[PDB]
Amino acid sequence: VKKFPEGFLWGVATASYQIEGSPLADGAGMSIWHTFSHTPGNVKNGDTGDVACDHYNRWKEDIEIIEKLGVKAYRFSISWPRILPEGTGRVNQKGLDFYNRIIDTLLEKGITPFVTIYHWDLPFALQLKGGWANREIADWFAEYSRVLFENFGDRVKNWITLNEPWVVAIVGHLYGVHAPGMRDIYVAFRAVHNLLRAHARAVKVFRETVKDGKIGIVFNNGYFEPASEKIRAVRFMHQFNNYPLFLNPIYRGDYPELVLEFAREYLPENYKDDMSEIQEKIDFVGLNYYSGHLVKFDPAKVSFVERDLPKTAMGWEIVPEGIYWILKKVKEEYNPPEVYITENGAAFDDVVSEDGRVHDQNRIDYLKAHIGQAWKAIQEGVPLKGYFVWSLLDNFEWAEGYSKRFGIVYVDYSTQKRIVKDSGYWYSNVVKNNGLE
Ligand SMILES: O=C(O)Cc1c[n+]2c([nH]1)[C@H](O)[C@@H](O)[C@H](O)[C@H]2CO
Repeated sequence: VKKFPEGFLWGVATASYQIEGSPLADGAGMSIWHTFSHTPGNVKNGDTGDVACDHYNRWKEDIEIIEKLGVKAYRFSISWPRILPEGTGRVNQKGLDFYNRIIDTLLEKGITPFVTIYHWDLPFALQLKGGWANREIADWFAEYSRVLFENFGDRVKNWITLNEPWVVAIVGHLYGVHAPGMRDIYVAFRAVHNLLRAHARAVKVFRETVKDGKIGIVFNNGYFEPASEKIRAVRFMHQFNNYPLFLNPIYRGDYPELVLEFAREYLPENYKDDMSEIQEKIDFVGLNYYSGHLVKFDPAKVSFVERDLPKTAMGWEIVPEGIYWILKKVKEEYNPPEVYITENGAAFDDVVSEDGRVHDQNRIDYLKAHIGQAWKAIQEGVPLKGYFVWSLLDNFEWAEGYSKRFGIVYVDYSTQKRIVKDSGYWYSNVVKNNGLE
């Protein structure tokens, strides 16, 4: 058997825009994902988050699913423009009420809330003022975070400032594939820097407002392996695409060496002036992990090399040892006091069989392998306190729309029916047993 530490936090994760629907209900302002998805050409099939999983109405049912599965923690995000419709200034009580009911329900049912303050749904009003490109967002984000802390910090004790600031900056402002859909490398690196400044300011406010409780930050990570033994390209991909881009500032007070080699000219001229503030002490690091990649130098002087490995419906290579590597590596490089796996999961072409069940053995095999590697990292000293499956529900998968299903629960979008998949049932047994057998 593979048993986890006593009180290890087994969880599931979601994000507001991906599951809620009703983006403009009850006085909410538009987000940048509302306007981006309503722009033709940006999202597969013209899909939007207008309805999604209708969690805005079905939240109680969904939480009852978490309870019934015996899952111990729920990672969810708060929609900034539901709380402050113009981004700063006015606070919307109906937006607070929505999350208040979720928080109280979770606590009543003995489920630990983990709140992501920002999972990509920036208020549109702030994007008109440059969004993450504007230095003033450190102030706007701090004011937003302070409202959440004042309203919920009595009950919610586990907070995450940002989900995947690399994705927000680079996919949103360089690749242009995510909101706000820009392609400018100078803007993208100023977003990187302002995301760090905003994170640190929010942590600073947290220490002033919520006497009890812990705050951290979540990074996307890939497992990069070299295509040959000629290695530096892997080095750069790790430092740029993984936690070091942000953790080197936080722990060491500067960007990683190979990031500066690539991107110095794109960063603000006096960016180091902000570094002492960026070193604000954090309580844990959240790592998201899904895929491994074979990488070679290619005259960012990096290209991916396709491997003949099992892949998910995203085309992502399944490399379970990657989750072990990233956990070992984070300890070795920055030694954070606590780590969580804040997302791990897979998209497959799920079908409801004639027997009414969703037989996703492929997803079971994926989760089991990665949970096994996480267990290993714990045996070797990594202070992993929890593990969150992405996602509770099939949902709006950003620019892929509804075409990619990551849930351990199937959603029939025609009826909003939830069908617990085989992977959901399997996971519930893992949680009940506190591990694998
Ligand atoms: O970017 C990565 O490699 C890691 C990643 C996967 N995912 C995420 N990050 C986001 O946090 C989620 O909102 C997505 O739904 C999910 C699946 O794509």
